[PDB]
Amino acid sequence: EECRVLSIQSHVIRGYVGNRAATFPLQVLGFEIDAVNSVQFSNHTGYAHWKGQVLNSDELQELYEGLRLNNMNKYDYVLTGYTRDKSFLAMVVDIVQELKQQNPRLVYVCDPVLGDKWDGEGSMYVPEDLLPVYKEKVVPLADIITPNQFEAELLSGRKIHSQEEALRVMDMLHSMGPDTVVITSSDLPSPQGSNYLIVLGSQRRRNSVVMERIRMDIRKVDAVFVGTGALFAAMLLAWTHKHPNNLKVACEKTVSTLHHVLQRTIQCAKAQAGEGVRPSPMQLELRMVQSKRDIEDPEIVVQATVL
Amino acid sequence: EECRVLSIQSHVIRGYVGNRAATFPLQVLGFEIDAVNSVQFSNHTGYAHWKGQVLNSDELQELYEGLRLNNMNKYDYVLTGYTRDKSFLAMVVDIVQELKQQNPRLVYVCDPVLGDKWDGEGSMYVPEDLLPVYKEKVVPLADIITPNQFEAELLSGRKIHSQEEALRVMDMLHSMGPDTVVITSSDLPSPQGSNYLIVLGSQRRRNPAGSVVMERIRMDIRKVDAVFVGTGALFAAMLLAWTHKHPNNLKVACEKTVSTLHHVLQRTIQCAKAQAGEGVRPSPMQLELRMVQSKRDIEDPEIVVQATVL
Ligand SMILES: Nc1ncnc2c1ncn2[C@@H]1O[C@H](COP(=O)(O)OP(=O)(O)OP(=O)(O)O)[C@@H](O)[C@H]1O
Ligand SMILES: Nc1ncnc2c1ncn2[C@@H]1O[C@H](COP(=O)(O)OP(=O)(O)OP(=O)(O)O)[C@@H](O)[C@H]1O
Ligand SMILES: Cc1ncc(COP(=O)(O)O)c(C=O)c1O
Ligand SMILES: Cc1ncc(CO)c(C=O)c1O
Ligand SMILES: Cc1ncc(CO)c(C=O)c1O
Ligand SMILES: [Mg+2]
Ligand SMILES: [Mg+2]
Ligand code: NA
Ligand code: NA
Repeated sequence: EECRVLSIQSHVIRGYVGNRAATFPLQVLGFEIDAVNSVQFSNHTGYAHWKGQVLNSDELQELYEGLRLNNMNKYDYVLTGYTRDKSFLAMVVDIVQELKQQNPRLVYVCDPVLGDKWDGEGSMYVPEDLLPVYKEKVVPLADIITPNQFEAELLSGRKIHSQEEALRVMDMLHSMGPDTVVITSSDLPSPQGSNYLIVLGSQRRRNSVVMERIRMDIRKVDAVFVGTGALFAAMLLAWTHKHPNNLKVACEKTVSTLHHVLQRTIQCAKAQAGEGVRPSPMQLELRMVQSKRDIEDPEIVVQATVL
Repeated sequence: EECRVLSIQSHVIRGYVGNRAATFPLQVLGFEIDAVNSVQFSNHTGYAHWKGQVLNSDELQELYEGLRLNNMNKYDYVLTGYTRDKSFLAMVVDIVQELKQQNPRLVYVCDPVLGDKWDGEGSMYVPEDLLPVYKEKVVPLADIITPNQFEAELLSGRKIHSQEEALRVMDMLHSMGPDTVVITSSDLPSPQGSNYLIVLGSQRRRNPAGSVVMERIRMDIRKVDAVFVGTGALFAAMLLAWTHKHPNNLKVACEKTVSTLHHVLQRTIQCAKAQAGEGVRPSPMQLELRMVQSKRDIEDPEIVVQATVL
């Protein structure tokens, strides 16, 4: 038929983050995705410099209005990510509500960007007054959430130390509304070694209500990447759509695609930088286009273990 | 590569025109295309309704300011299309003029959007005070322009009544600046019927030996009973791409471009008729180019139309 995705995320002229990381991948996979750029910057804030303007509530509403007037406010998925403005996010919520009112089956894939951890623990890189809005108004509306450990901790108030406390916290989120919760990265240890970050997933469905929990030990890459979480949420949406009731497979293809892309990025980043020289943010920009075939049909280089 | 392209055009949420019609295709063909969205509307202005905001001179300058501070102002191509502000257009010209100081080998592909013609009568749909800026500043800086007939007559000053006047206009356009001039559409006579639009190509280049030569082509394309939007931008985009792959063969660049456009519209029209259903003209929404569904056609266009050598 036709799968339309409304994607309200950031836009950078140069590089791949927000809608730049989310759009191409989703188009290559056959999704009619529409990109509302919550901001337009020359590049991500991971660089020394950056310039750009921002889209305010009034404008997002103005834009949604045009879609409504034309009777084009019927979607199958809504995708959202990083937001700094409290009022902006409220407006986003009002939009999703009406989009779900228009189509009762619409899926809201929310990546609750609040902050991350470095070494021991983290710090939020978003106004704190936004946390309440997420717990109360955003997550309840969301059907799929993809937070990292630190964000899953902030949304639940419960700190995570082990695979079991993580499932407990994921279980809490589920009761908040999300039928699919995926922790995209964590400090949890792996039997594979110290060079492995851990992904955990949890999906609630009926077949008769039944759960499906999966685990994944992904090898770390010696560098900091931007736009990877957005690409994760974006590809999760895609493969979950193509393989419903199979979180295992959907996650294996998602993480695998991330693998290939980063594998190619780090390589070009090394050859482009000096051997023995830490690549710069610019050299570490996801080699998105060069990864078209991996995104289309990613070679599964990772098996998720059922919990 | 990577082959870098700066595309400063319009963006819309729903549908494909401007940056939305050019980005996916070029990304699919491996081009690292950075998009500077000049405006952000809900949809194109062909729908009953449309709301949105627009980018202005300063913001475009600021966005450019960031790219420069990070030493990211080195591109292989610059792609521009429908511009609405004499102010914005001047800022674009200043930017393209610096990207060329930064990299002399840079290629500016400019679609001089001015207007078009319907049933014979042509008129503009952009501020008239834009024509001087294009003539004196934009075209001189261009390397590949893709104006339709009307814009070709406006840029040169000579109405095009036959294939002869077209070619004379192209020579004129060449003298103005760009070595590649493609008249994306014209209602010239075709030895195949009335329902055929004509495309004309002309490229100037010096070969290995060093002799400056010119290759000219002509394509007679059958008309689809419908009015689409984004096709001109898609044409300029693919031209940028195919001339890149086949630098010294304008006949192949064009054959592929026009053929890609064919497969897209062919799939778009039949998928629009089913949507509007038997009898009813397809609405502007049902006629939105079926871009993501034509991925395979963009990557490797099956050539359905061979150009005529002039
Ligand atoms: N350094 C890395 N090494 C290996 N994989 C990585 C690395 N960084 C990111 N990834 C991949 O990207 C995915 C998302 O991780 P990241 O830590 O980038 O997102 P998050 O921080 O989990 O998301 P967000 O910051 O939006 O809340 C990881 O699951 C992994 O597949
Ligand atoms: N109705 C149509 N039937 C057949 N082909 C079309 C039709 N409309 C557009 N095309 C194709 O798209 C190309 C661009 O034509 P269009 O008339 O859409 O652009 P232009 O008007 O030439 O460009 P611009 O609007 O920027 O001045 C044509 O050369 C042709 O290949
Ligand atoms: C006023 C106006 N400008 C520009 C366009 C864009 O056309 P193109 O993609 O062929 O340049 C349209 C399409 O309907 C239009 O109505
Ligand atoms: C504008 C903008 N949007 C989103 C992100 C998160 O990747 C960043 C990270 O630096 C950013 O700068
Ligand atoms: C905002 C906006 N920008 C560019 C174009 C050119 O197709 C249109 C056509 O309708 C538009 O609406
Ligand atoms: Mg992280
Ligand atoms: Mg036209
Ligand atoms: Na995440
Ligand atoms: Na044209």
